[PDB]
Amino acid sequence: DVNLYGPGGPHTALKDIANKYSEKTGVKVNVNFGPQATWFEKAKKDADILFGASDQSALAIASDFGKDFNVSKIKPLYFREAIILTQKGNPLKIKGLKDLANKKVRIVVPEGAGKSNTSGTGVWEDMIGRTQDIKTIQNFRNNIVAFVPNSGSARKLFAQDQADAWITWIDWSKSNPDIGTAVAIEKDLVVYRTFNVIAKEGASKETQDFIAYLSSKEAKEIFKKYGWREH
Amino acid sequence: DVNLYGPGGPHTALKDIANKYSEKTGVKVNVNFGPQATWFEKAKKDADILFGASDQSALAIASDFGKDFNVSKIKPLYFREAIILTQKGNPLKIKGLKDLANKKVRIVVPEGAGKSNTSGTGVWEDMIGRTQDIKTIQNFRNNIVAFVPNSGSARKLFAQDQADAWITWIDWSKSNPDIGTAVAIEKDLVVYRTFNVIAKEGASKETQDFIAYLSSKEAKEIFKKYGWREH
Ligand SMILES: C[C@@H](OP(=O)(O)O)C(=O)O
Ligand SMILES: C[C@@H](OP(=O)(O)O)C(=O)O
Repeated sequence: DVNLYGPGGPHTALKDIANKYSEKTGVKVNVNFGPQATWFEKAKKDADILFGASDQSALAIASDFGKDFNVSKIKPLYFREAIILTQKGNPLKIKGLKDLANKKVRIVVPEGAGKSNTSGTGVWEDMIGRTQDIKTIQNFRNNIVAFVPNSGSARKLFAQDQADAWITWIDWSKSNPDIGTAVAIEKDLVVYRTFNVIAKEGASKETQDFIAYLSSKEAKEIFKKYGWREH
Repeated sequence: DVNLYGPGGPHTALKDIANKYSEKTGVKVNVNFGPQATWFEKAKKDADILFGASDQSALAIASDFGKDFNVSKIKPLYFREAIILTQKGNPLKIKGLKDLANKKVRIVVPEGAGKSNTSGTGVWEDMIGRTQDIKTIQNFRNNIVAFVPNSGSARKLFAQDQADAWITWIDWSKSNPDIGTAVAIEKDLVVYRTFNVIAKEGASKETQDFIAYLSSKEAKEIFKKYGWREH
């Protein structure tokens, strides 16, 4: 088998891609996903590829594997925009990040806090910081009700109606259309983060072949469906 | 005494401010600075205030202190822009971030890798990602010769002529006019990160008083000299 490990998020596109690849080639490709702690020990034994939902988080995770992976070999392949996910129907009429700072709303953001490797780390401050207004930054931060360890944790909190807004990625909405209503972030504030892959040292030909497939016309189309861009 | 702990960088402004404050009020204020590992054990016992050079890093650091600190009380007070520091004279004629992607250059950037709490984490990808061009992101990344655990480490590497460009903050340049040549980052790409403070639970009046002083006219002006802004 070709075994991939990485965070929830890119996993939906990857599962579709792996399925199509397996149908075509006969090579069994397994997409393991979730918080790092849930698969780390098994991945140490059989990981062929580590995929990431951002560069900083991918660097962190790959580093944890020691000499089994050479972190210089992380390959960015696609990117997607951050979004604001509101409760279905957007009851508070949220219109962007500045609006979030101005209104009395509960925001949930994933932040690693140096003890979790999550695509979210640094995102909210980099976006709202581009307003170049300390009051706005303060107000926004004052509305954050929870800094959670990963996107999965934010999803759970959000689904339990404990937050009005979740700072996340377009793909989370594309993968879960019914869970909330996506609101686009100001183009002058938004950040775009990448999907990446890294093959283990001594990766098999089959593993390398699948990596190549991630750049095929067929894979690009699947990625596009989930909001991942090049372009 | 009032004891502060945090990263190098904001320390230059804080030193000037503390000096002025102590002379004026007679209250002694100590500014301890550097990589978290160098002062963590001591801070555990007498840190009155933790200051930060970004939100994600400050959240990380404060979270390491258990109930002694409440992370919901982190207060952003100023911000400043990321810059490119080139070797003296800017011999490669670097004009911005896109230039660092298109030219053959050696870049150093601080990235925590989930094991160091540094202001740099997520910065480079958030800036270059705003080009919305995967080739550009790839090209920029390919030029990164070193990810380092903190700004101080980048400074050392830069000083040894090991890199052509260091992704850093304006305050590092202002604090060290002798080191390199600052190049402004494209307005549509640049990120701004914050200086912040959090007082320990049960903070003394002296501690509260100094926190207030950080927002005084005299404090604002000193921060301004080092590139720290409010609006
Ligand atoms: C790891 C996490 O995704 P991230 O927090 O990296 O977006 C997840 O949802 O499994
Ligand atoms: C901690 C580090 O600063 P940072 O890496 O947070 O910019 C330093 O140089 O002391």
